[PDB]
Parts: sequence; C-alpha cells; structure tokens
Amino acid sequence: MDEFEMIKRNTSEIISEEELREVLKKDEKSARIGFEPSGKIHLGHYLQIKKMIDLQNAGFDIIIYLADLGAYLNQKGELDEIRKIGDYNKKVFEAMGLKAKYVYGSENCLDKDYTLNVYRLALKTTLKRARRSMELIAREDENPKVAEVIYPIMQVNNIHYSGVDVAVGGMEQRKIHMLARELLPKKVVCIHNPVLTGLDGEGKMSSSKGNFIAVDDSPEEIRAKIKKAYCPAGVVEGNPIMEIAKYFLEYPLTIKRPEKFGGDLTVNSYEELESLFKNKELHPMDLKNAVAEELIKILEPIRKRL
Amino acid sequence: MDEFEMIKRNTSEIISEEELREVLKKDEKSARIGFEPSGKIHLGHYLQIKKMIDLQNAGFDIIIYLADLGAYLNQKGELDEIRKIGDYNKKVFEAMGLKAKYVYGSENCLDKDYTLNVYRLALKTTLKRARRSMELIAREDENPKVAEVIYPIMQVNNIHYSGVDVAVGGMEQRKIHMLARELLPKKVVCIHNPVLTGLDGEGKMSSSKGNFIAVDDSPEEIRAKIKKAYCPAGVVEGNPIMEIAKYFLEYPLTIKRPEKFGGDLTVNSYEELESLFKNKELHPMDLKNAVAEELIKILEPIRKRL
Ligand SMILES: N[C@@H](Cc1cc(F)c(O)c(F)c1)C(=O)O
Ligand SMILES: N[C@@H](Cc1cc(F)c(O)c(F)c1)C(=O)O
Repeated sequence: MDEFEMIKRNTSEIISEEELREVLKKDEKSARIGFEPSGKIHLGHYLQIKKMIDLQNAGFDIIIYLADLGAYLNQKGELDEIRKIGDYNKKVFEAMGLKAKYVYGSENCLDKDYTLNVYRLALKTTLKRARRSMELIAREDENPKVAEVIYPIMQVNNIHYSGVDVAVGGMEQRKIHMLARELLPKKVVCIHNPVLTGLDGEGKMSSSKGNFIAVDDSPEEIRAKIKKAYCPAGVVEGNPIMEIAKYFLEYPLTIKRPEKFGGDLTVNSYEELESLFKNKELHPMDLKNAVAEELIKILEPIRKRL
Repeated sequence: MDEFEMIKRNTSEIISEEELREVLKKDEKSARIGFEPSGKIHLGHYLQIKKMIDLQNAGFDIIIYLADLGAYLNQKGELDEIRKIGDYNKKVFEAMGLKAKYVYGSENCLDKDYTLNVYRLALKTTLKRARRSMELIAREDENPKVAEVIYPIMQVNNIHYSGVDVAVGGMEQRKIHMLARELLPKKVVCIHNPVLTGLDGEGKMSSSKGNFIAVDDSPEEIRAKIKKAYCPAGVVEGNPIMEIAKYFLEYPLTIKRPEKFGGDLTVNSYEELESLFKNKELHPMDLKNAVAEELIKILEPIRKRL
C-alpha cells in the first residue's frame, strides 16, 4: 500500500491530494478533528476515529477537539452538561484505541486576540456564506439564531489557532473548511469522510435521530437494529448495511448461510460482496446476519473496555 | 419645568416615562450614549450631547462610549484609525461643554465572561431580529457580513455590563434597545432623540452623506450650506432648516429682514415660527439667514475651543 493510500482509503475527498503529499514529507505533522459531544457514540464517530488512527500510524500527531461551545451555540443544552458528555466521549475514544491530545472548547482562553480575530473573520464572511456552511450542521430551527453564524467562523478561527496541518471531519464540514481555506494565512489540507446513511435509509446516521449503531450497544441490540435496517435487494446506494460492510467489516469475509439457502459464502473484498449483492446472488437477510456478527466482534473490545 | 419635562424636551420617545420617573427618585443614576467615531461632528451629535447635558443637570452620571469596535464591525476602517478619530470626537465633546466619563470599546477588554454572555445573547436572538435592528445603522452592503449581526448583540451586552439606568441614542437605535430591554435582567430606560433630516432633504444627516453641518464649520461654510439647503415654503415636515430652528435655536428669536420685505420680525416660540412659516408669512430666505446667523453664534464657542 502506501501512507498516502492508507489515509485516502475510504474517504470522500482530500483537499488537496498534492497538498497532502507535501505534508507527508514533514517529520512533525498534526491532524485535528472536532466533535460536538454526543450522548451516544455511533459508527459515524468510529469511522472518523479510525481515519484519525490511520493518520496516527502515518506519523501525525492527533488532536481531538471536544466542541462543547459549538454544541452550546448549536442549541444542544447547557455548558456543564455538554462538558460532562464530552468527558464520556473522550473515554469512548480512548476505548477505541486512540491515544491523542483531547482539547475542550470550554477553556480556549477566549482572550482579546481570539475574539478580535473572530471579528476579523466575521468581517470577511457573508451571512449567506455562513448559513450555507451550517445547512448540514445546524440543528433544525424555525427561527435561526445569531449563534448559528458565530459557529462556523469560530471553527475556522479554531483551525487557525491550532496551527494544524490537516483538518478532518465528515462531508458536512466541507463548506466551513473551504471557508477556512480561503480566509486563513495557512491553508489546511482537508480530509473529508463519507456520511453514513441511517438504519431506516432516511437521512444521515445521527445521535439526535434513532438510526444509529452505538459502539457500546449490546449484541442483542445490534442484531435487532441491523435486522430492522433498510436494505433492499440489489440496491447498494443508500444501503446502510452495505455501508457498514464497506467501512467496518474486515476482508476476506465468510458469510454463514444454511445449505438450503446456498451454504456458507466467502468473499475476498467489498467489491466481490458488492457484485454478489447487485446481481441478487446474496439475500439481504444473510448479509444482515453476516454484518451483525462481524460488527459485534469488532465493537466487543470497545464494549468490554467500558 | 420639571426634571422630567426638561429631559423629555425635544425627544422622540421615552421607554418608558413611568420607568424614567422611578429612576429620577434615585440619588445616584447614570445615562450612557455610544457613538461610532465620525470624521466630522455634526448637529446630529450635538443634539445627542445636548440631551446628555440635560441629563447631567438632572443629576445623572454621564458616560460616553466611543464604539471603535462597533465601527470596525460596521466596515468603517482599521481599529487604530477609528481610535484616533474617537479621540478627536472626545475633544469635540469636551468643547461642547460636556464633562463626562469617556470609554472606548477597545479598552474594555473582552474577557471570557463577556464573550460568553455574547454567545448566550446570540443564542436568544434570531438572525431576522438582529438584521432588522441594523437596518438604520449598518453600512450599505450588497453582501451583508456576519459582523453585522454581532454588532447589535454587543451593543446589548454593553448596556448590561455598564449597569447604567438610562440608555440614550437616536431613533435608529430603538430596535437594538428594545431587544436589550427584552433579554437583559435589568430593564434600562431608553431615551430616543429625533433623526435630523439632511440639508438636501433626502435621508438622515450623516457624516458619510455630506448633508451635514459640522460644529466646527466656518461661518462662511455654514451660511453657504444653509443657503443651498432644502427648504420649501409652507412645508415644515422634512425641512432641515425648520428642524435646526426647533432643536438648536434659542427663543425669543428676532428674524432680521429689510423694510422692503416686512422689516425685522420677533418670534417668542418655535410654534409661532412654525405658524408663520406654514402660512407663508415668512420667506424661506429670511428663515435661512436667521437660522444661519444664530447657528454661527451657538457653534462659535465650540469652534474657538478647537
Ligand atoms: N463542526 C463540528 C464541531 C466542531 C469541530 C471543530 F473542529 C471546531 O473547531 C468547532 F468549532 C466545532 C461538528 O459538526 O461536530
Ligand atoms: N449604535 C451606535 C454605536 C454604539 C453605541 C453603543 F452604546 C454601543 O454599546 C455600541 F456597541 C455601539 C451607533 O450607531 O453609533
């Protein structure tokens, strides 16, 4: 493989690839991702963390930003409560096997120079640019608040003050990151990960919704959720089960089936699993049973360490 | 004339009158007005300052806030440049015969608690409410910035941290002040002054529209500006000359005219001057000559002290 290829693996985009290669030449390099503290930690978080681990193995210093102020501005609750949730998320990230630097937003000093730079960034960012960047991030509100447009300019300001070389996040974070690449003196290389489809096949997998597989879910809960999940035969696009098998399952994979239904099946890659599912040679239920058991094995050490 | 009446004199509105009377009972009371630093100090500023003087005589502790940060957010230029202009405005305010405490926006540090309260104010203020409050204040821009909606919540936060009892400003500040009266624990009494019409009879009198009469303008410049000013016969509304005579001129007033045009005329109140002008008994030219010479007398000590 390669350090570049390992990092690029299972990503939606890299901004840009040539900039990434120029960063890999450095001996000291840092990558930073920020999370709004979530009550439950699902696969959507795990995918990001796994990518941060890939960067860690490449020689990057990993920084995990617990955006408690961001969640506060995004109408998620009270500061100290979000702080508590952030602490729980840190322990979960540790249980995933990621040893990194965990920084809260509660500190942040918020000195004169920080707020001054916020004003300077707010002076160069239009309201329409700021709102568009918050479309996939801002909590649904009939009446958008002023805090909604303070959110993205702070995330840009945080990228600047961290001085990191690489910024990581979901595809929902791209518009903010591109805005950060335009205003800031030092252009950060953005690595955006795919957005996981919810179990019901409607909308993204979020903690605020009821379509997630938490990393600490019981094996019975995992089996039930996967079983009830949206998974039409032949359709790969928008299929969460196919997504989980693509981003989490380890290959070569053996699918257990009764002899009456074709017997056990062994695939060597996701592409083979994808082809077998496209031509409907594999039934969704057998796919679900395979993915469920493998997901249980994978999430088990994390479940045990909590 | 009561202290209440003396304060209410030549105001547009007071929010509210009963709240004002409850403040007048206190031995220690404060009134605060904020100005975006302007290159030239015009009659609009003088009207505000005169009202601050009325409050000073009423027993109020006067605070002038030089909003250099506000102007910075409103796209007026660079901080240090705005600060310089702010200093010049302080000297002009002193020359007006107003001794008070002058506070800059850049000196008042942006500690964690300040920015934190800004976040909470932004969390309770909609984008639509914030923009509507900036309609008569914000610099004209085809592409409104995020800084535009940080402006009004800061002005609200400033009223809170100052702890003043009475807030003073033009009618353009009312939507911000009423927003401040809604969100803040302590409800401040708002005294709003009328908006002076420009010399061309179009739009408000501003330093950026060139329809103003600076307090340090030369007598020849004042005579010229008054002479070319919009002043149709019979029309009192939207007439800058009538406005100047109403808010600045001292009565009883004697209007000097040649015997061929009716000879010298002596009015005792603005109401009589208004009635004489409505019935076209007084020609606009004679009004202009009267207003000009009196304004020159009034502004003379100010110009000399500069
Ligand atoms: N926008 C991120 C949270 C976040 C991450 C950051 F790196 C960040 O700097 C920030 F202010 C907020 C999210 O959607 O969770
Ligand atoms: N709104 C004022 C400037 C100003 C006054 C204040 F009192 C104030 O607190 C502020 F932040 C800005 C103006 O338009 O001049």
